Order: sequence, then C-alpha cells, then structure tokens
Amino acid sequence: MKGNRDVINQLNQVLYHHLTAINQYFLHSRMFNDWGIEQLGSAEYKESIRQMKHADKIIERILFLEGLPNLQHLGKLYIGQHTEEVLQCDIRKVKENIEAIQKAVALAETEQDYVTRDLVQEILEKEEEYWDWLDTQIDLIGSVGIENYIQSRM
Amino acid sequence: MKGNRDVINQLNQVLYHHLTAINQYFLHSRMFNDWGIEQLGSAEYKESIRQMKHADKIIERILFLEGLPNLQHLGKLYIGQHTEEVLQCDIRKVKENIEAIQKAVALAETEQDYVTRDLVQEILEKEEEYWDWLDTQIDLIGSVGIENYIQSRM
Amino acid sequence: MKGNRDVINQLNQVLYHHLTAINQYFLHSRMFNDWGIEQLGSAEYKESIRQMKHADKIIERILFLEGLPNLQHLGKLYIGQHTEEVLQCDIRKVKENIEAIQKAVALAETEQDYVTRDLVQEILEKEEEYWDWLDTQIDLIGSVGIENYIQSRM
Amino acid sequence: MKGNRDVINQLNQVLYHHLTAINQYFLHSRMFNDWGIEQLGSAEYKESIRQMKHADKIIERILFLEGLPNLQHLGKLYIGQHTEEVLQCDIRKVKENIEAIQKAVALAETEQDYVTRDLVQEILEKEEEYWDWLDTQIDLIGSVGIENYIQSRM
Amino acid sequence: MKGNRDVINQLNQVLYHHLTAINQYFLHSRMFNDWGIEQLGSAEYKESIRQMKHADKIIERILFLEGLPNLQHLGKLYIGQHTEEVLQCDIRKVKENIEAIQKAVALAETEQDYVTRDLVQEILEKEEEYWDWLDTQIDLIGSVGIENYIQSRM
Amino acid sequence: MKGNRDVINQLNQVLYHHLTAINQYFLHSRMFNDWGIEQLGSAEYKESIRQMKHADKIIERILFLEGLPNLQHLGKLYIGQHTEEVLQCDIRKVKENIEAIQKAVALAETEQDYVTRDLVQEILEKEEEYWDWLDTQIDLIGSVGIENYIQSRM
Ligand code: HEM
Ligand code: HEM
Ligand code: HEM
Repeated sequence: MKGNRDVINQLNQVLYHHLTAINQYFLHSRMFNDWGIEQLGSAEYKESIRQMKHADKIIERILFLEGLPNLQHLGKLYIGQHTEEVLQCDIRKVKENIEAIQKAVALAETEQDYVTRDLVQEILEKEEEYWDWLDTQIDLIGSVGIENYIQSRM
Repeated sequence: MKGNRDVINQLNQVLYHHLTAINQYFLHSRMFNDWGIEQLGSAEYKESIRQMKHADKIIERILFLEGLPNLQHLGKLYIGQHTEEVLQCDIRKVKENIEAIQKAVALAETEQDYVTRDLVQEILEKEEEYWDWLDTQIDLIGSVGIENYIQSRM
Repeated sequence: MKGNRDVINQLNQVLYHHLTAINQYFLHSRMFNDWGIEQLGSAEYKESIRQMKHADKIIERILFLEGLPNLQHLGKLYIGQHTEEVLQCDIRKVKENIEAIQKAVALAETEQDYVTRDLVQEILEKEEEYWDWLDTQIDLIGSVGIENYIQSRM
Repeated sequence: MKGNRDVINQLNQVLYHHLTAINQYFLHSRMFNDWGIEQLGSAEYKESIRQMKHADKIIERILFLEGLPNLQHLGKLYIGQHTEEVLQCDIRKVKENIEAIQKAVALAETEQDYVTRDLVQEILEKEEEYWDWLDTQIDLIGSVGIENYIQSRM
Repeated sequence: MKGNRDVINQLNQVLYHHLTAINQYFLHSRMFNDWGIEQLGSAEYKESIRQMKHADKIIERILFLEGLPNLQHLGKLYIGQHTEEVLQCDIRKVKENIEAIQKAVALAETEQDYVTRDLVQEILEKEEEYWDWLDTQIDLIGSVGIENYIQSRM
Repeated sequence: MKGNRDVINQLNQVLYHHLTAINQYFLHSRMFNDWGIEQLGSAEYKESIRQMKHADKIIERILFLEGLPNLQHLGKLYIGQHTEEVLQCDIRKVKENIEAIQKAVALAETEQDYVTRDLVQEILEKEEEYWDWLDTQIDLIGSVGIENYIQSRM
C-alpha cells in the first residue's frame, strides 16, 4: 500500500474508539432525553455527531493510504444509570480516545506521515475539549448538588 | 415494564440491523468516493443517514417502552470489491432489514402495540425504496454495461 | 514638566492599582469559566476590560502632563479558591482602587488640576458600581445559599 | 542570516519542485484544452495555480529567513502525449514534490524552525490531495475504458 | 494535575513574556501617540492586543491542565526614548518571546502534549510576523532617513 | 504542421522571454515587499501576472498552430540589490522582451500569419507601457531623490 502499515493499523484503532464513542454518546443523549434532562441530551448528541465526523475523516484517510477501514467491530460501551454516572462513563471513554490518538500522533511522526499526524492532532484538540466539559460538569455537581445540577440541565 | 417484552426484543433486532446497515452503507459510500464514482458515493451516504435516523427512532421507541436499547453488537458487513458486487452486498443487507421489520410489524399488531407498528411500517416503506433503487442499478448495469454504468455514476 | 509632580505621582499610584486589578479580575474570569460558572466569568471579564480602559486613560493623562507612566510593577493579587472567596478578594481590591482614586481627586483639586480630577472622578463612579455589584453577590449568597447562587451564575 | 542555512537550502529545493510543477501542469492544462478535454484542462489549471501559490509562500518564507530564493532554475518537465500518459507524468511529478516536502518537514523539526514546518505541512496536505485525484483518474480509466473516460472529461 | 508539570512551568514562562510584551507595546503605542506618530501608535496597539489574546489562550490552557497561571510577575520592560530606539526595544522583546515559545514547542513535543504544542506553534507564527515587521521598519529608517520615516508614520 | 515553422520557433522565443520575465518580476515584487516598499511590490506583481497572461496567450497560439511550447528553459534573471538597481534590471528585461516581440511581428507579417501578428502586437503595446513606467520611476528618483522616492512607494 502507499501508506505505512503500522500507521494504518493505529488509525484503525482510533476509528474503533470513535465508533464506540458514537454509540455511547448517542445512547446517553437519548437516555437523558427520556429522563427529561434535555440540555445534557443535546450536549451528548452534539458530541456523538462530532465523533461521527472524526470517524469519517479517519475512514477517508485510511482509504487514501490504501488500507482497509475496519467498521465491523466495537469496543465496550460504558452506559450509566444516572446523571453523574453517565458523565463518569463518558470520561472513561474520552480518556481511551485520547490515549489512542496520542499514540497515533507519535507514530505518524516517527514514520513521517505528517498529514496523518495533523489530522489526528485536530481530533485530539476536540477530545480534550469534551474531556474538559465533562470534568466541569462533575465539579458543578459537587458545587451546586445533584438536584440543582439536573434541574439546570433540563 | 410498560411495553411488551417480545415487542421490545424485536425492536432491538430491528435496531441491530439498522446499526449494521449504517456501517456497511457508510463504508460503501467512502469506497465509491475513493474509486471516483461520486454519485454512488452520494447515494450510499444518503441511505446510511436514513439508517441512522431509523436507528434513532427505534432507540427512542425502545426507551419510551422502558426497554434497554442494545448498541453493543453488529452483524456481518457485506463489503463488495467492485461496483456490481457492492450493489449486491447492499441488496443482501436490505433484505435482512426488511425481514426483521416485517416480523416487528406482525408482532406489534398481535400485541396491540399499534404505535410501534406504524413506526416500523414507515421504516419499511423506505427500505423498499432502497431495495428498488438497488434493483434498478443492477438492471442498468445489464442494459448499458458496467463501463457505461460506472461512467454515469462518476 | 507641564503637570504637577505630586499629581503625576498619584496618577501612577492609580495606574498601579488598575494594572493590578486587570490581572486579578482577568484570572478570576478564567477560573470561573474553568469551574463552569460562566456568568461570573463574564462579569469578571467585563470589569477587567473596564480596568484596562481606566489604565489607558491614566497613561494618556500622565503622558500629556509629561510624566512617565510606570507599568513595571504590580501589587498583590488576591486570588480566591472558591466563588465566595473570589468575590471577597475582589472587594478587597476595589476598596484599594477607590482609596487611591479618592486621594487623586482630593490632590488634583488642591493643585487646581481640574481636568485630571474629572477624569479620576469618572473612574471612581465605575469603581463604586463594581463594589456595589460585589456586595450584592455576597448578600445573594446569603439569601439563596451558595448552591443556588452558583447554579444561577452558570 | 536569521534562518538556518540548511533549512533555507531545502526550502529552495521545494521551490525548485513547485516551479517545475507550475510549468508542467500549466502546459498539460493547455494541451488538454487544445485536445478538447476541457474538464481535465481545468483540473490541471487549478493545480498549476495551486503550485504558484505554494511557490509564493516559500519565496516569502525564504526572504523572511534572510535567504536568497532561487527562481533561476527548473527541474525536468514530464510532458505526456495522450491522456493516460499525462496523468502518469503528473503522478511522477507530485511524488517528487512530496519527497522534497517531507524532507523539509523533517529538517525544520530538527532545527526547531516550527513555523517553516507548519508552512510545508500545509502544502503537503494539498500535494497528497492532487496525488489522490490522479490515482483516481488512472483507476477510472481502468474501470470505464479510455474512450468513456475522455468523453467524460470533455 | 492532569497536565505535565514541566510543560505547565514552561507555559507560565511564555505567559510571563506575553504579560511583559502587553505592557511594553501598550506604553509604546501611547508614547507614539503622544508624539504624534499615530500610525506606529496603531501598530503597537494592535500588537499589544495580540499579546493580550496570546496571554488569554495560555492562561486557559494552563487552567485546563490543572495548573496555576502566574499573573503576579512581569519581566523587564524595554522602553525607548525615540522612534528608532523603541523599535529596537520591541525587537529585543519579541526575540525573548520567540525563544520561550520555541522551547515550549520542543518540550510539549517531548512530553506528548500535542495540543499545547499546536497552541504555542500558532502564537509563534504571529511573533515571527511582528519581528519581521520591526526588522522592516529599521531597514526603512536606513533607506529613507529617520525624518522621512517618522513623517510617513504620522 | 498547420503553422509556419519559423513563426512557430519565434513564438517560442517570445514565450522564453515572458517566462523569464515572470520570475524576475515576481521575485522583485517579494523583495520590495520584504524591504517594506509595498507599492513597488504591488506594481511588480501586476507586471508578473501580465507576463503570465502573455505566456498563456502564446502557449495557446503555439498549440493551435500545432507546435510544441517550450517551458523547460529560462534566461538570465537580472536581480537588483536596491530599489534603483531593480528598476534598471527590469528595464534591461523589458528591452529584451520588446526586441523578441518586434521580430515576431515582422516575421509573422512576412509569412502572412496575420492573427499571430495581432496577438504579439497587443503584447508589445503592454510591454511599452511597462517600459514607460520604469523610465518614469528612474526619472522620479532623480527629481525627488531616492529617500523621497522610496518613502512614496511604501
Ligand atoms: C457508525 C459510524 C457512523 C458514522 C461514520 C456516521 C456519520 C455521520 C455523518 C458524517 C453525519 C453527518 C454529520 C453532519 O453533516 O453534520 C451523521 C449524522 C447523523 N448520525 Fe451518524 N454516523 C455513524 C453512526 C451513527 C449512529 C450509530 C447513529 C444512531 C445511533 C447515528 C445518528 C446520526 C444522526 C441522527 C444524524 C443526523 C442526520 C441528519 O439529521 O441529517 N449515526 N452521521
Ligand atoms: C495583563 C494581561 C491582559 C490581558 C490577558 C488582557 C486581555 C484582553 C483581552 C482578551 C481583550 C479583548 C481583545 C478583543 O476582544 O479583541 C483586551 C482588550 C483591551 N486591553 Fe487588555 N489585557 C491585559 C492587559 C491590558 C493592559 C495592561 C492594558 C493597558 C495598559 C490593556 C488595554 C486594553 C484595551 C485598551 C483593550 C480594548 C478594550 C475594548 O476597547 O473593548 N490590556 N485585553
Ligand atoms: C514561475 C513562478 C510563478 C509564480 C510564483 C506565479 C504566481 C502566481 C500567483 C500568486 C497568481 C495569483 C493566484 C491567485 O491570486 O489566485 C498567479 C496567477 C496566474 N498565473 Fe502564475 N505564477 C508563476 C508562473 C506562471 C506561469 C509560468 C504561467 C503560465 C505558463 C502562469 C500563469 C498564470 C495565470 C494564467 C494566472 C491567472 C492570472 C489572472 O487571471 O489573474 N503563472 N500566478
């Protein structure tokens, strides 16, 4: 293939994690909506769409490199049963995403696939943003209490 | 739970097929784009998005009925290696979708879940449309030849 | 020089307090934002910008009077560790600002620098407004409780 | 000079390749137009202009670094005599561009000229895009036949 | 903290230099205006605002990494007494900025904080732009003479 | 071939001079910009683009006449080291351009290639305009002095 095989394999790992995140965040969105917590339903939906866009770019990059995108398998979904637990499940997932993306950055650099590096660098910045937003929600549950926090996210 | 357990379980079967169809069709879109056959890339993307909307509607219906939507599992993706084979892989997938939807209609009717029936009846109408479109593409390959057919779908 | 030396020196005292207030308020803004308390982040940003405009007006007045604006030095920043303490740190800072401004008004009047007096009198009016706003926030924390107060300032 | 001499020398190599590509793609554009294959005439023109823009940015970067941009010499032009051969000649050229750009990225990194690195990283992404487009045209000539392919590019 | 401690410390160094540059350029702006050299007053103001924006992004990045932004201290201000000397003082300052930013890029890379790296890479590009503009003004004073140069910058 | 071989060969001589002029003028533009003399940067850019359009028209004319445009070779670039020398280098280049164009007009007339003659006659009119502009700049340097002249072209 035109691309580096090891780079292609790690891009498929990143895709695996994006595919997993799409489904986790999407179900979390619809669970929050079913509960009437509509603003967190929206935030989870937006991040699900963001993950879908990430996956699209990785698939297209893998195909350009003449590799085979792997959409057949998923990782473990972390599904919470109440608001605070959902947030902690998302935190667990985004940390997995970031670790995989960081290793893709490091590997692309070593193999001199600089365009791939910049692609996953762009995704990483957004994953840090979602991690930050989740951390903030946890702290706010601490500051205002879970009853006030949910009320605010209706 | 408020909904019927067998109806709930068959809705998760329909969701499984939609989630699987999402990934098959989306990959086929990007492969057609990778091959330079952009009108088939676009058609496949549109059908993937429709499957995404179908899955959304089913997830929301399962949650209202107080069941647990299952997004953890995926079926076999039928991935083609050239234009004609891709179309045949899609035909195989939509036939699986339609069969699961038909059993959901029949079962929803029996259990007097008339609102679920109407939801899955609407999805069925769209699945028949995609099936018809695929049949037409295969016939057109026969009528005009694969070289003219691909040329037309650039 | 064309201006009065004591007036010039007290204007640099006012500038010192504005420069210090810029940094305290700006950091408090970004800390509130980091905590998810965005309306207090916004209020603190607005007051930092006002302090930036105050400092600008004083610098321009010192230069017209042919003195040397001193931007090299900073006072103690009072940095809080939670919402209520931040507000109290700001109250301490604005009280220092107002005291320096009041001495500038009194001294400008004595030395018949009536244009400088009016400049610092305008700044004072705005500093009293920020002081009033801070007092109100503290009272509101008392009336509604810190959990409701923070919830409201998200 | 303010810049690193070795970095400057490699930037002049990249410029050499951009200057060469401008002329190859431009002549190919006008040859396709002379043949009546106007859509490939347009694609070659757009890429010629893109190469001109690349050259502009490299020249300006070399001058900022206090080096001497070398516009006096050109590399070998690969000029095809029929559609498929033209595409293969462009593929040969873009591969030369990318190799020179990749070595510029690697060298800028080692010498800690991070702004130069980002400049050539941006160009590289576009060169990969043109390489991809060319690969696609070759495959389409395979899929639809050269007679249909040219017809489509009129 | 979630961030790397050494990266956080170097980000605080970059902030230190941005805080210093804000004040130097701002005073230089108002000094040029006091002298009637309004176009250089404007250029210094714009760059002061640019430095303020740089500082904002670094503060927010430090807080995201769970570090403590240090706004309490400033570096030495280089304040000129006539047009050419002001420009040379700014040149001294921007070189300090760039050295600190380059070491932040190198350190972020080593510790695999790739989003921080991209943030300071973006700032660096702008600092090179201001350095270039300053170099140009010095040369123009050489070409046209200081009397013509100031006249032009009124 | 459909065109006259000697006419075809002289058209390639004109193209050679345009391609050479493109590069000289474009570099002069970016050098003037690098020096802060932006109105001369702009004037030189405009003349480079005109030379690019001239080269395009000649390439298209050679191809219609079924000859082979030669873009592989370049003449001596006359690169100045200061404003006055640059202008003199441009004067030398446009004089070469005009001489090649004049021989193309005379030869096209002899061989009754009246359409080619009119094409090169139009280009000549524009080359005389650039020659006139350059002469004016040199005279203006004499009338106002180089320091005022450069000041005016900032
Ligand atoms: C499996 C990999 C998937 C990929 C690559 C993918 C890709 C995309 C893309 C590219 C878009 C358009 C984004 C935009 O234009 O703003 C989109 C939209 C959407 N996706 Fe997905 N998607 C995936 C899975 C899913 C799943 C599993 C669901 C539901 C559980 C879903 C639900 C949606 C919805 C509801 C939309 C909005 C469509 C619209 O309103 O137009 N997606 N997806
Ligand atoms: C000390 C760190 C500072 C930071 C982080 C900071 C930050 C900012 C920011 C983020 C803006 C808005 C920029 C925009 O939206 O375009 C701004 C504007 C401004 N700053 Fe600062 N600033 C600082 C210090 C100063 C100082 C010391 C002065 C005066 C000597 C100053 C004078 C101004 C002025 C006059 C404006 C324009 C405000 C307006 O017209 O809306 N700043 N600053
Ligand atoms: C040799 C190095 C060259 C450089 C750095 C260069 C640079 C440029 C630039 C910066 C533009 C404007 C792009 C834009 O604003 O969109 C341009 C336009 C153009 N160039 Fe070049 N160019 C070069 C050579 C050539 C050559 C050799 C030709 C012809 C064979 C050519 C033909 C054109 C044409 C036809 C245009 C469009 C101008 C217009 O319609 O405004 N260029 N070039």
